[PDB]
Amino acid sequence: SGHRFDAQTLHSFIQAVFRQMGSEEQEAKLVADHLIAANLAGHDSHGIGMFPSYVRSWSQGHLQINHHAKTVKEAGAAVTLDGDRAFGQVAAHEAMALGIEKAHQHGIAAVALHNSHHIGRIGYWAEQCAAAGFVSIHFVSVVGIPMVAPFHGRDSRFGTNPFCVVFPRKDNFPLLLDYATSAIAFGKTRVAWHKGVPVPPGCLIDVNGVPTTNPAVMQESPLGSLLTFAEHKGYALAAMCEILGGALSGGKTTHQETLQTSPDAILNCMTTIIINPELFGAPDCNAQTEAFAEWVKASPHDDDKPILLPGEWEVNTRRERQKQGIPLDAGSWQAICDAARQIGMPEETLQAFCQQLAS
Amino acid sequence: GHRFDAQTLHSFIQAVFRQMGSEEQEAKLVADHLIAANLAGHDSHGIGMFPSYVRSWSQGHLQINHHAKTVKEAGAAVTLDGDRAFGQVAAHEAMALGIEKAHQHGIAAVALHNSHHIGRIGYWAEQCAAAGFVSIHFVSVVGIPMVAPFHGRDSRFGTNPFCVVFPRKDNFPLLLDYATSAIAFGKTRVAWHKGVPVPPGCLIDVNGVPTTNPAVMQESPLGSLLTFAEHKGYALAAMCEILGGALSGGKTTHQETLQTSPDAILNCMTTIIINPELFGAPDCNAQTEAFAEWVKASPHDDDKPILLPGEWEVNTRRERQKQGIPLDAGSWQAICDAARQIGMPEETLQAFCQQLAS
Ligand SMILES: NC(=O)c1ccc[n+]([C@@H]2O[C@H](COP(=O)([O-])OP(=O)(O)OC[C@H]3O[C@@H](n4cnc5c(N)ncnc54)[C@H](O)[C@@H]3O)[C@@H](O)[C@H]2O)c1
Ligand SMILES: NC(=O)c1ccc[n+]([C@@H]2O[C@H](COP(=O)([O-])OP(=O)(O)OC[C@H]3O[C@@H](n4cnc5c(N)ncnc54)[C@H](O)[C@@H]3O)[C@@H](O)[C@H]2O)c1
Repeated sequence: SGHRFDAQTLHSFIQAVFRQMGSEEQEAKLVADHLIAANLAGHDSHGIGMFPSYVRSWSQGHLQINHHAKTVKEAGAAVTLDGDRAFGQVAAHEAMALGIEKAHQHGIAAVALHNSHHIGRIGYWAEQCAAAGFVSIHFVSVVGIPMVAPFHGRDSRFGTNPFCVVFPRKDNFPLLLDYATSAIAFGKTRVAWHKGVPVPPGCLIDVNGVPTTNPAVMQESPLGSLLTFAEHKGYALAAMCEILGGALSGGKTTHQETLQTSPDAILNCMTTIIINPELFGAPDCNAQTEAFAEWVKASPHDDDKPILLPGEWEVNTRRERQKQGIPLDAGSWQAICDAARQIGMPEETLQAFCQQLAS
Repeated sequence: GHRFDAQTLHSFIQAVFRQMGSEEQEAKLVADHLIAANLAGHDSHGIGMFPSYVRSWSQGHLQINHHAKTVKEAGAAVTLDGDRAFGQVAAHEAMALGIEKAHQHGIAAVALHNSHHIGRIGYWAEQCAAAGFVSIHFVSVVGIPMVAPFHGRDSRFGTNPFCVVFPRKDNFPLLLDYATSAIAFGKTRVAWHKGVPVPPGCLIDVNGVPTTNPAVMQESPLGSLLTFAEHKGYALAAMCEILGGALSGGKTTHQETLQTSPDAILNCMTTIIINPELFGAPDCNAQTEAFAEWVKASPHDDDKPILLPGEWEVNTRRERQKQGIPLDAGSWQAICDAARQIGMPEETLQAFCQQLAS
């Protein structure tokens, strides 16, 4: 028995909860901006539901509040940053701003960010680049929490290592590819497990390497493992993200020495290439893009399942959720409220927010 | 079938292109790329392309003795028109210009539109990696719809490959190179000739119904390839269409741009080339090697060990350099027929066959 929450009011609440944690004003805003945007886009695993986990990471000495990305190298068209375990919502925002400026100066630039706390929905960083008028390409690794098996392997070796590319369009939503290199997102298994239903086949193996559709293998001991998408194809991409993101950013790849001591210590590396599309000799680019968009959607389909462009799913969800509210399941909401209580938000403050959110 | 010595097969291929009309350097460039594809184990893009190239040329698509022309040069980006040259020529010229530009700028891009078939994409990435660079390639196939969008029931775009490479000092490069379709078009051609099913989740028929019958890609009524991993391969195919086809200054697939022949294989490719040394990553080598060993330690069958991206092609090349390139009899017959079609004298062709047989 879930709820629908007004996005503006819920943002106010999320921001208040990070102030209570100790975040200063700008930090709390940056965190709330990213989390609410993930909820609006339909990517709820990276939304307000991350809050209890973030408190745990911080309490355990991993996530550091009120930190900033530090420049460790700047050379030609590339800047390299140490996220210093800051909120990824802070460090990646700082990284994009520096990278976008570098692309203004050089036409094509790169920003590498290692050792940032969880950077959330990667499409959000791409949207910043696209709003400034650039193409961007992002290789992301998750440092030292193995949860995905290599093709041919029977246990976890690397993170869900997302890949993201964006193409900006004048007066339209950007074409946005953004996804994990695993066969299914980790959060999907968490949802399926709570609901008592299986996941699709070809996504999971159990502790012994045997294919399974039971999501309990990702949520209870003995832990199994996620598979990569499309066998060797998702695996090749996950490995390229590990190396271009993890190693090439100046960060850590996953191996014995680098494993996290907690499942809440979620650290990302990201290498981003930012490209001014106007440098190319493509006078007909807009018309060719639009002609293809129209042609691809004319493919025969069920009425309830029209063809989408990359990034259109998020745009449509956002529109629905601005109008109807953000849905939160009752268990996640309880966990959120309980976590807010435990960091010292007074009961009366939480009551007043709940009354505002009931409207 | 047969097993052919790579070096002899190279001489043959080169001579066949001279006979077609290619000048020496073009014939060499075409032979280099085709034999490398066979050595790497990607036979669809190897010597077996020759009959299709002859058909394409005869129909006025592929042009012999053409070159990529620089149509724009702005900052770190160069844009080329391939002029329907052999892709083995146009893309070679594109990589050379792009690598030069990346020497100059640290990070550069080269866009190539309107090139004839550029073959195995990893080959261009290997040139970038050999010069010390990371490269990323978005490729579209112009106006040959073969693959359905996720939720669609017919073909709307090409097999649109994606490629990324990371160079390693004194080692093979980490090389991702694949089509965005669920299965290679070539594999369906093979499974048809051999009369076997393809795996499930790869094909739909003319009415959009799932099938394992490769007949649907080979006879009428034509069905369609699916993308890999549903929306995932579909989103990547669409980004390749746009970043490759549209942004390179080329054409995307839609009604007005459909080819009139299945052999009119024209590629657009947008390549970003990145000097990895610009990043502040003093432990990059060690972190890369540590990951490589760690990922291989995952429990596995002895006969199916874990590979790095690119390792498969490296191993195949070693095996085929030693054992020879295998060619199926039907393909070899098509190659010999195409050689006669472009006027190679019977005695020249026979001389080559005898040298290849021994
Ligand atoms: N920060 C991290 O370490 C981390 C790790 C893994 C995943 N993530 C994030 O989790 C989120 C979800 O990941 P996922 O792998 O579950 O993604 P997903 O399976 O939901 O894929 C979403 C992508 O596919 C597109 N898409 C959806 N439906 C489509 C359709 N019918 N046609 C064409 N395209 C369609 C979307 O527009 C988007 O590009 C992403 O935002 C990702 O960045 C973050
Ligand atoms: N228009 C075009 O020019 C065009 C179109 C489509 C495909 N192609 C080419 O066709 C070729 C084949 O495409 P495909 O989709 O069938 O490729 P594929 O399925 O053979 O995948 C090849 C990729 O996966 C990697 N790989 C293979 N086994 C692996 C393993 N066990 N672990 C990790 N990685 C592994 C390879 O090293 C390579 O990067 C490619 O070279 C592609 O460039 C060209």
